[PDB]
Amino acid sequence: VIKPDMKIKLRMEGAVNGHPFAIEGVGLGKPFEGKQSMDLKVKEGGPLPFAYDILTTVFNRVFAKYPENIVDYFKQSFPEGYSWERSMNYEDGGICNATNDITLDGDCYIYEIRFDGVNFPANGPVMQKRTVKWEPSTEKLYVRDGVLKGDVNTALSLEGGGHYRCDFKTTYKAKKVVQLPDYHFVDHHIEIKSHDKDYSNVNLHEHAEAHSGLPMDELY
Amino acid sequence: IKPDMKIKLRMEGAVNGHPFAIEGVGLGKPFEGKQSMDLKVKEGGPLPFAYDILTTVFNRVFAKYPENIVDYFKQSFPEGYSWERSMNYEDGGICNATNDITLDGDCYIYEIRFDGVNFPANGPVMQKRTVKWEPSTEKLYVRDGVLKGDVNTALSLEGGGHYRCDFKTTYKAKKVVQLPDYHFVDHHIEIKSHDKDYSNVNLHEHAEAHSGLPDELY
Amino acid sequence: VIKPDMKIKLRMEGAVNGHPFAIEGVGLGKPFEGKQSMDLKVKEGGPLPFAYDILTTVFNRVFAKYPENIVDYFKQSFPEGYSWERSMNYEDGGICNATNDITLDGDCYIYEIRFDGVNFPANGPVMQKRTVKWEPSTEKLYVRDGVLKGDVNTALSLEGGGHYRCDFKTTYKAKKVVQLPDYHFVDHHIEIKSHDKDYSNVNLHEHAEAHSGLPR
Amino acid sequence: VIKPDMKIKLRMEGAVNGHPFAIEGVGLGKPFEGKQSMDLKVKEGGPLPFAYDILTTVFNRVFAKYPENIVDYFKQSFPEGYSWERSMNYEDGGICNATNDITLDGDCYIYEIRFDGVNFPANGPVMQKRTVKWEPSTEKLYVRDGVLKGDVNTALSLEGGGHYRCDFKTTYKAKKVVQLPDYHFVDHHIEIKSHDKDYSNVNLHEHAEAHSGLPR
Repeated sequence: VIKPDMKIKLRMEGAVNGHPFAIEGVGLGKPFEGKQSMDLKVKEGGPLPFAYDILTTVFNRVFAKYPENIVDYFKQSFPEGYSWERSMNYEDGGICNATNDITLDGDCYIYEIRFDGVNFPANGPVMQKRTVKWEPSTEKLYVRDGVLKGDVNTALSLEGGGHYRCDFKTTYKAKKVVQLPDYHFVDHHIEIKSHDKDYSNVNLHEHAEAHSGLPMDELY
Repeated sequence: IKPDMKIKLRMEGAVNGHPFAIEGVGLGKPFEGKQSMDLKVKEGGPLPFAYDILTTVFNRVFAKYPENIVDYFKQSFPEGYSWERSMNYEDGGICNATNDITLDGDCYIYEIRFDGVNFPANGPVMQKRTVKWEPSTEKLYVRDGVLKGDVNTALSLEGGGHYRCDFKTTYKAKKVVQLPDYHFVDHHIEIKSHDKDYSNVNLHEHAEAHSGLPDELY
Repeated sequence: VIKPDMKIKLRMEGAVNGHPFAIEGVGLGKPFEGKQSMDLKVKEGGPLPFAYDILTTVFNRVFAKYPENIVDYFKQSFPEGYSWERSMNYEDGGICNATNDITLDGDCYIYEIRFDGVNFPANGPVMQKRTVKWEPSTEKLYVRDGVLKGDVNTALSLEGGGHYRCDFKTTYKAKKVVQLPDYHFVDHHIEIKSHDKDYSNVNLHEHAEAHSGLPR
Repeated sequence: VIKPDMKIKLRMEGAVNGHPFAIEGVGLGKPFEGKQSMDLKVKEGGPLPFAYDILTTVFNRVFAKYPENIVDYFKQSFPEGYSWERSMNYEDGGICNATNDITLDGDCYIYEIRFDGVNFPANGPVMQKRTVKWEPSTEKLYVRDGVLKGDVNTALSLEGGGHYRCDFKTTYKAKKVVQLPDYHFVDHHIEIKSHDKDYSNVNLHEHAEAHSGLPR
C-alpha cells in the first residue's frame, strides 16, 4: 500500500481576512524516511497580501518516520486515506481553520484543502509579511474518542528578531478502523527552500520523525 | 438607509470538513434594531450539526443606537462594511466566519463564508443538543482604526446547563467613518420556526446599543 | 439577615510577578441598592510596582441590586456566607488568580482574600502603570454542577487612548445549600474615586445591578 | 559554582480552590546530567484534597543537560540565581499560578515557592484525584524582551485511560545579566516514584535534556 517513493498533488481553496485565494501543488516524498518536497503555485488571489508561512503546515503525517515501537495511525489508514481538521491560534488573535481530505490514487496522495484565517490585525507580522520561518517543532499526539489528536505550541521567527507564537490543535480522522497509538510525539522541521518575489511559486520541504520522548544511543 | 430595509444573503461553508450552502431573504428596521429572515439550505442538507452555530453569522446595522453613541455601522453606508469573526467554543470547536455587506437600493446583500473545525463527535454541536443562544451583551471598542466586538456568551442545552462560546469580531468600514467610544450592544437572537431538518428556518434578532450602568419617572 | 446598610472589612495577601504585598480595607455599602465604597491601605510591599487597577474587582456580589424575578444566590447564602475563586486572564498573558472567603459578623462582611498574578511583561500597561480605569461591564452568570459561575470579557482603558482586555472566570460557592438562579446578567461599574500618589490609600466604589437582558 | 552533585531544599506555600497548604522538600541532583530527585513532606493542609500531580512541575531548569552549542541561561545565572513565574492552564478551566525564587547557598539550591490554583471543578480529575502521571514533554524556550520564556502543551494521563491537557507558560528571569540563548527545546520526564497513601511523603524524580530539534 505505501511505496518508498510517493507523489503528492493538492489544491487549496481559502481566504484570509475575507480575501479569497487558491493554490495548487505537486510534490514527492518518502513516507518511511519522513521527508517530502513540493512545488506550489498560486492560481487565484495573487499576489497574496499575507505571510505565506501561515499556509505551509497545511500543505500529511504519513510523511513522518515512525519507529516500530509506535503504532502508525497514518500509514494504517491507506488506501482509504484519512482527513484532518486544525485550528491555528496565533498569540495576537489571528486564527486559521484548515481541513484536508487525503485520498490515494495509485502512488499519488491527493489533498483537498480548505483554509480560512480571520482577525489578523493590519499592523501584525502576518498582514505585513514579517515572518522568516517556522521553527522546528515537537507535536504531541494522543487519542480522544476513537480518533487521534495533535497539539503543539510552536512559533514563527520574525524579521527584526523575535518570535510570533501559535497554538496548533489538530484532529486526525481515519476513514477505516485502524489501531490506535499511545501518547507519543512527532518532531517537525518545515522549510521554504525557494520562492519568487511575491511567493506565486514556492518550493516547500518538510522532515518529520515520531518518537516517545526522553529515553538507545548506548554506543552499540 | 430607510426605516424598512431588506436583506438578501448567501452563506457558503463547511463544518468538520463537510460543505454546505444556505440562502436567505429578510427584512428589518435598522433604527429599531429588529430583523427577521427566512433561510433555506441549498447544499449539504440535511445539516449534521446544530443550526444554532450559524445564526449569529446570519449585521450590526440592525441595532438601535442612542443618539449619544456614534453609530459606526449606519455611517459606513452606502459603501458598506465587512466583518470577520472567530467563535471559540469551550470544548475546542472553533468557527471562523466573514461577511461582506453591500447595499443595493433598499436591500442589504451579504456574502458569507463559514468554517468550523474540531467539533467532537459526542459534543452538543454534532449531537444537536443546543436549544438557543441566551441573550448577550457585546462589548465594542476601537483598535487599529477599526471597531472590535468581544462577547463571551452561551447556548442553553437540551438536558440543562450551558455550552460556552467566546466571540471575537472585527468590523471594517469600507469608507472613513467616525469612531465610537467604548460601548455595548445587547442582543437576543431567536429561531422562531423551522422544519424537521432545519432546511427552512425563520430567524429573528433584536439588538440595542447602550453605555452600561448609568428612566427617572420623567 | 442582610440590612439596608452594611459594613465591609477585609485583608488581601498576595503577590504580582513574585513580589508580595498586603492590603487592608474598611468600607460600607447598600446591598439592595447594589452600591458600596471602601477605603484601602497598603500594609506590606509598598510602594506597589504594578497597576492598582488589577486588584480592584477583587476588593462581593451581595452588593448587587437583584430584581424580584431573579433568584439572588448571594443574599440567600448568609449568614453562613460564601466564597469565590477567579482567574483574570489579560490579553498579553498576565494572569491573576484570586479567592475571597466572605463571612458575616453582625452587620459587617469580612473578606479573606488571596491574589496572585504572574507573567505580566515588564513593558506592559500593568507593570508600567498605564491603566486609567475599568470600563463598565456586563457579567454573565449561570449554573454549572450545582454552583454559580460568572464569565465576562471586559477591558481597562489606557492612558493614551485604548483598551487592555481581560477574560474573567469566577466560581461562586455558597457555604450552605441555597436556591440556584437561572441565566442572568450583572452590570458593573467600578471606579477609583480618590487615591494618593503611590496608591497606598485608595477610595474605591462599585455599582452593580442584576438583570435578564433583552427585551427589558 | 556548579558542581557535579548538588542538593535541593525548598518550601512551597499555597492554596487550591481556596484551601491552603504548605510543603517542604529536600533533595539532590546532577545538573550536567539533567537528573534530580527529592523527598517532599506535607506540613500544612493535609491530607491534600487535590491531585498531587498538579504540584510536581513546580517542585529548576539548572537540572537540564545542555549541549555545548546551546547557551545555558540557567547555569549562567548562578551564584546570584534566578526566579521564574508560571501559569498552568488546564483544559477544564482549572488554572495554577506558581513562582519560584531560586538562590544558592554553597552546594544547595534554595527554593521559595508560591502556588495558587483556582476553578478546579468538583467532578474533575484533579479534585477527584484521577491522575496517574505527567507524560514526557518537550518544552519550547525562546527569548522575549530580554528574558527567557518557556511554552509547552503537555498532559496528565488519567486512571481509566485518557489525557487531561495543560498550557504551560513560564518566564525565567536571571538575577544578573547573563547571555541569552537561541530558540531551543528541553525534553522532560517527571515521575513520582514512591508515595504514602495520602501523599504526605512523596519521592519525586525528573530527567531533562536540552536540544535543538530536527536539523535544517
